[PDB]
Amino acid sequence: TIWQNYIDALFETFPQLEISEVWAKWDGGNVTKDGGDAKLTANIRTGEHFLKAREAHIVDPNSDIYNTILYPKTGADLPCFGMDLMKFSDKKVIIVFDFQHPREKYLFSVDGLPEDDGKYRFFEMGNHFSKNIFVRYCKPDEVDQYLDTFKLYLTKYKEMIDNNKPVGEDTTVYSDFDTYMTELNPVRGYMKNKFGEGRSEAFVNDFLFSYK
Ligand SMILES: C=CC1=C(C)/C(=C/c2[nH]c(/C=C3N=C(/C=C4\NC(=O)C(C)=C4C=C)C(C)=C\3CCC(=O)O)c(CCC(=O)O)c2C)NC1=O
Repeated sequence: TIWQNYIDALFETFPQLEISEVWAKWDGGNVTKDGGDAKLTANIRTGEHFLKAREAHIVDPNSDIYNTILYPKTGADLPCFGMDLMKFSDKKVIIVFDFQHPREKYLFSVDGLPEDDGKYRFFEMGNHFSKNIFVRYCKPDEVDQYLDTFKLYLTKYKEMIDNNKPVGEDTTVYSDFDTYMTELNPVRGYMKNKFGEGRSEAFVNDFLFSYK
């Protein structure tokens, strides 16, 4: 996968996050002699200071998408750390990552990180996305140009986690957030095409954004 260095950086920063469940291993897309050409792996990880990290990785002949959110334990008003690393074709990649605060309409920021006040195709800036939302468009062979920046975001996130050491397990903290992410989101339709209506619905509601 072109995302392997991002994935390794994430779990180098947070080595406590171990796989606790494989929620799905699915084949879909066009069926050939070998089976479906689209593959989904959906993992749940757990570990010190986190409620869960949920990691979805979808790969087919043209695309490679890694959608992952880290949900910290509650009690410290911490944001989640979210990423949507999207290769759509051999020419087109979009990288998104951000601190996603669970409180509706609260503008979160971190001093010293890149700032972006632009407006994007889906979602509402400033509402569960921060002043430092990082969105870049590039080609597949260029993605690691932004790796050092992703590593800075991870460094600041680990500082927040380690400085607070949250122990709460109140999943309702994330209900507004998971509801917002569900409504606003191109995922559902793409998954329905490749994997079918029922599998798409369960993926969005019971795996990606299950704290609604
Ligand atoms: C698994 C399948 C999957 C699909 C099909 C998907 C599609 C998808 N996500 C998008 C944007 C986006 N996606 C995000 C962000 C996220 N979205 C999230 O689900 C999470 C967890 C974040 C975390 C940061 C944002 C902010 C945009 C708008 C950026 C843009 O318009 O380029 C767009 C618009 C891109 C554009 O045309 O510019 C598409 C098509 N994302 C996926 O993960």
